[PDB]
This record gives sequence, structure tokens and C-alpha cells, in this order.
Amino acid sequence: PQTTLHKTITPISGQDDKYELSLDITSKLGTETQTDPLDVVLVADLSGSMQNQDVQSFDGRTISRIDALKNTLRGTNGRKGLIDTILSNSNNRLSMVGFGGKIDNKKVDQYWDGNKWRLFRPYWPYERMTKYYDGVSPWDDANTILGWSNNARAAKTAVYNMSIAGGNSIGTESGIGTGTNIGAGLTLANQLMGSARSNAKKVVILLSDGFANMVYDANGYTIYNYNNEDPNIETAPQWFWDRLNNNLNSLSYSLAPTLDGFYSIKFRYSNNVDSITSLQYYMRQHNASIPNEIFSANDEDQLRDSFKDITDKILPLGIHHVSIKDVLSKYVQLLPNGSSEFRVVKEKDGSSEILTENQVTFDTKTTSEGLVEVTAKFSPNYSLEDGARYVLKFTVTSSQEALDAIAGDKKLEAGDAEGSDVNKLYSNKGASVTYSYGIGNSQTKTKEYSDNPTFKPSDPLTVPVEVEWQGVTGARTVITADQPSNVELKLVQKNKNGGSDNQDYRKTNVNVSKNVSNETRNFEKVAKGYQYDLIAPDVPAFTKEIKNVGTESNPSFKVIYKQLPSLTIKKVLEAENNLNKEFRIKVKLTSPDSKPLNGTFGEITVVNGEAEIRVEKRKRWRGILSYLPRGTHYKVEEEAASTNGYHVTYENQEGDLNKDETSTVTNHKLPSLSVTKKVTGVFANLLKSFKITINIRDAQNSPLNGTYTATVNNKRTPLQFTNGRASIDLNKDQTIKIDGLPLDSHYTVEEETNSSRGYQVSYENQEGKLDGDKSATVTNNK
Ligand SMILES: [Ca+2]
Ligand SMILES: [Mg+2]
Repeated sequence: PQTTLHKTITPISGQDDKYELSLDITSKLGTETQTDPLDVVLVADLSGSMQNQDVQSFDGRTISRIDALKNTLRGTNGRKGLIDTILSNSNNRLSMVGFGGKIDNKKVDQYWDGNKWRLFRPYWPYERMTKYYDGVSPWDDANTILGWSNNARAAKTAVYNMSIAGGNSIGTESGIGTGTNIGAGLTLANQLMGSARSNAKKVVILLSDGFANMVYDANGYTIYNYNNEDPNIETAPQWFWDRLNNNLNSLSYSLAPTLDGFYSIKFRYSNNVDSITSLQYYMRQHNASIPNEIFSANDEDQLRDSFKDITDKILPLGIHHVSIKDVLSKYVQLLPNGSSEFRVVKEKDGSSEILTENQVTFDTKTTSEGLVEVTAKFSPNYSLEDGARYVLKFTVTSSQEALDAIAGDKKLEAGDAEGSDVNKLYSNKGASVTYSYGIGNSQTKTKEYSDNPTFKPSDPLTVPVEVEWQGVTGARTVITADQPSNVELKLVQKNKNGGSDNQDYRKTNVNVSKNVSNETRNFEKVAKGYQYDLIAPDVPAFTKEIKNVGTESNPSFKVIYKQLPSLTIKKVLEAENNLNKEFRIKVKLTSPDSKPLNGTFGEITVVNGEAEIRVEKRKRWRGILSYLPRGTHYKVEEEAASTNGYHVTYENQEGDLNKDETSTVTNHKLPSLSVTKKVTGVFANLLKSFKITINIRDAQNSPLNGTYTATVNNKRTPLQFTNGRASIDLNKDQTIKIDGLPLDSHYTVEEETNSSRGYQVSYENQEGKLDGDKSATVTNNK
């Protein structure tokens, strides 16, 4: 009648992105019924078999079936009995009826000729010939125990007065008989129901204990089935079956379209012949919409419960056939593996209990739009206690759509959120309750929830990024190289759905100040739910290393720049005179992977791991192979040509470049001997070749051997010394500078005797030690 609908979404505190939806409903009537008076007719088997003492009572005694139902209706000392139940409401009135058949028909006639009686005229298998008895009453196999009455006391007395017929039952005998003529009871019920209030709820409750062994004829005389003379053999001839089905059908045709409900209880049903089944069929044929059920009871307790069930279906607590439904918006989803804890809670006067599986079921359809429909279907018959709170509770989490939205990666459209605020996302697309009030699926109203709740997703992430600049040897060594002025960094978001990764998702630029080695900056509003990586510039002179120092779910990136090492070649000039000299130094460079190197590095270019440095005064006698790969192996050697005149020693000539190295080529100019020929007594001449022998012993006292560079007339020439003797030809006023002679060697100059042809030969510095540049002169006088 009256219903209260409320729905909210409550944040589960200290669980990120988890909420609880609560959809409650509360029933309210006010009084007893919404002025829907009941007209209830009880039809009771009063057959002989219904006095069978074979029923276990609540108190542990076996009593008779009559005795049992005498208690189930009236009530064991004001115990809640069917009578009381129904007539609790003063608008409600009830009629009671008892049925039991008498044998109006004969089996087989015999002939008593004042002597003997043997079978004369058979009737039992009627080929349309049965004869009955005389004076038998038609329509006499049932009586109204109680006409329409709202007087519970009178009814309790009437039940108390219910009793089974006495003697073997012939149609002559008055009152009901001891047979089962179910047709009889229903006939009378139909009559009573015709006098029922035609704006009440007409309900009939049938009760039987065995199969119907009797059928009324068209005239109302009772035909008994003599095939069932043995109670242990329920067997019937064809024509009897026909009449029974027809009678049942006819009764149903008149009753069912007037009834609002029909209920049958087969107490202690024994006969394999099942005819309450047949009744249900015909009833449904003539009214498929009415509640139509058959119960099975074997003891007094089972009878009470089954009776009560009917008094709970016609006489309501409240509302039934209940179903609570929520369609979730795109912005929420259910926890996997039924972790949402779908539960319906009942509020009993403050206190509360969880409805069981037998009270409520849960369903998960995916809807036509493409959203999820949570459906809380209650047991069809479950009635909501008047003024109790039945609340559906379950957990949901933010969808990716929501997580995207709060980061600002998805656009709120129309009615996705309250006032297009991402902190006010709507959790439901729509939600509803369906219920019925009355008997069966009659009223079936659907109210849509008025409330549209809102929630805020978890704060998007702040993904931090640090940039460390390290010098050659590591952190806290000064950087000597040009840094850029800043580096632009870009957060990359790996695409879940396919291949197209977002390489410009967010962006930040980090200032690079010299003399500050650590600087952090942040990417703000990053969406939860994704893996992320970092793009960072390749800075010249440095190596890069990007690493996520955090988690996947909470990234934090660091980028380390470490300056590459470089090799410097210095040349030192011992015996320095000329400053405007150049020297070439070779450097073989084998990179890590033990593979040769290729690239350019300062002003020095590297091919297959070779490189050549030309050093001179204006270059500060230095050359630098800058920012070579870490751990590059190097090996130095001065070029052959440049080792002329000089003894060349070396420092750091080979190693690995893990720090900045300096290799140093020192050069010691070696002594030189110069010999000059001067002539006296002549002026200019062709006869001028004078042959002059030089003897040199090393410092080791050892005769010199091999070739040395001698310049004559600005023309480098090889001079061969053999056993410390060489010879030269000099012209008037010519010199020869023999270069590269060993330090501390000793020399002698003399003139070949044939070349001294009538010449006074004089000498200056004729012998000497070569501790530096020495010079000799030979003079001639003709
Ligand atoms: Ca009769
Ligand atoms: Mg019976």
C-alpha cells in the first residue's frame, strides 16, 4: 500500500575507490487490510478414513485425523488456529463444509425365494443399467457445517462438533456417509460462494485424505465404486472415470472464474489414485491467473504449517513478489568474484539481520544499453514485515572511465555527473523496486528510485621526476661539460587497448642549474589504472639512465646524467728551440664490447678505433678526445715521422678510460754533429768535393752502426755508419748536420788522405763529446 524508497552511495573509508550502494524499501499499511474483506470457504473430508488414528500430534501422541484438524482450525487452547487467524479481521467471514458419501446405488441384486439368495441381476459394470434403492435422497453427501459467519466462537463450536457418519452408508440413511464424494463438498462450496460478497476475496480450502470413490449423477444420486470395496485396491472402470472428470470439470467451470484463490491440502493421502491433481488441472483450465496449489501434510504440525501458509497468502503481512534493481552507470563496476557482498538487510526495530538464500537471490544481467543490471529478486512469497527496513547493500569501485574523468582525460557529457562536476559522478543510471500486494501477481507496481547518488573517485596521481647530474667519476664530482639549460621530460602512458602508446601524455621541463646537482618536478593529475614510463633527452657529453624508483601503482622516476670521460694528450718538449713545430701522435681506441670505436669527439675524429692528434705551440701542445665511451681502452704512440731527431718517452700510454686520463709524450732532442769545410787560396770552384770521415763511438764506447739523417744544402739525406765510420763530401763553405746521434757519444773528424791533395789541412773541434749540438770545421790551404 505505502512504500518508502531510499538509495545512497557511501564511501568505504580507507579503501580507495570502493563505495557501498544501499537501496532500501519500507512497507506500510496502517491497519489490518486495505479494505479487502475475505470470504473463505473450508471444504473438509468427513469420510470414514478421516477418523484413522494415524496422525502424530505436536505433543507426541498419535490422534485421529478429525482430532488433528479439530486442533489445527479452532486452536489448542487459544493457540493461533486457522479460525482465529481468518476472523482476526472483523471484515472477514468464513464458511465451513463437510463432505462424505452414502451408497445410493446397488451392486448386484439377488433372489430370496423364501429359501436362498444367490446373485441374479448384475449391475456393477453398468452398460447403462443401474437400479439404485427406494426412497434414497439426492444431494445428501454434504452439509454446510457453518454458514457465512464472522463469529469465531460459533465457528470453534462448529469445528468441535465435526464428526464422521455412523453405520454402513446407504442413501436411505440421513446425514453424510463414510465415503469420499469430493464432488459433493465442492457443489455446496459453489452454492455458498454465490452468496459471497461480490467485492470480497473469495477463497476455498479443500482437504482430503483419500481418492474420491463416489460421484453424483445428473439427478444427485450417489454412485459408489464397487471396484474399491477393497481399500488396498484403488481401481476404477472407464465410465466412472468419465463421470468423475466431467463432474470435477463442471464444478471448476463454475467456481474458478469467481474465485480469487484455491488451495488444497492432501492430509495423509494414501491412494495411488491422485485426483487433487486432476482438480488443480481443471481449476487452472478455467482460471490460470488465480493462485492454485496442493499441499502435502503427514502430521498435525505439517497440517498447521500448510494451513498457516494459506493464511499468509490470502491474509497478508504486507507486500510480496519483491525485486530491487540497480543499473550501474559507466563510472562504476562490481568487484570480481562476487566480492561486492550483495546482501539484503532486515531492520527489526533497530536490530538487524541478513536475509538468507531462501529469502533473496541476486542476478547480474548486462543491460541493452551495455551497463550492468544488479537484480535482487526476493522469494516470490516473501512478505515484508510492516514497517521494517529492507536494504540491499553491495560494494562497487570506480571504473576506468571514472579514473580517467577525475584526471581530466575524459569529457563529462550530458547527465554523467551533477553539474558536470567530476566530484559528483552519478553511480546509477536508474534503479527500481517491483512488488505486489494481495493474492498472487495482481497489483505488481514498479516505483523508480527518486535519489540519484553521487561519488568522487580517488585523487589522480602526482608522478614525481628527479634529474641528477653527476660528474665523470660519479655523484659529487664537478661537472666540467656544457649542460643544456633545461631538459623537457614527457610521461608516457602505455595503451591497454592495442598498441598506440601516449608519448605526450604529460610534460614537464626541469631547470638545469650548474652547481646544483638535484632538481625535482612533477607531473600532476595522472590517471590511475595505467603503467607509465619516461622519455628524457639524450644530452651530449653525458650518459642517461631513467629508472622508476617507485611502484607501478605509484611511479617515481629518476634520470641520471653522468659525464663521459675524456683522454688528453700533452706533448712536452725537451731540448726545445723551435716553438713553431708540429708533432703527430696516434691513438688506438677500442670501445667496450672489445669492438673498435667510430665517431667524432672534440676536434678529433675516430675511424675503426684510430685517431691522430697534431700538437703545436698555439694549441698549448695538447689535444683532447672529449667525451669518449666509458671504459674505452686507449693506446698511444707518436707517428714515426715526428720521432725524428728525438728520443720519445711516454706516460699513461695505455689503459682504460673510467675517469679522465692524461697521456704525456715527452721528447728529448738528440745531439747533432755539424761539419763545415772552409778553403783558403781559391775563390769559386768545381774541384771542391773534399771527402771527410767521421768516427763515432756510442756512450757505451761501442762503434756506431746504421743510418742517420744528415742535411746537406737543405736536403735531408741518409748517412750510413759502418763500424762507427761514415764519410761525407763537402764543398767550399758547406756544412752537414748529422741528426739523431746518441747522447754522450764521442766523435772524430778527419780528411781522407787522397782528398788532401797539396793542402795544409787544419781542424777546429776535431774530436768531442756529443752532450749537445757540436760542430767541427776542416780548413784547407793550397
Ligand atoms: Ca444420496
Ligand atoms: Mg477419505
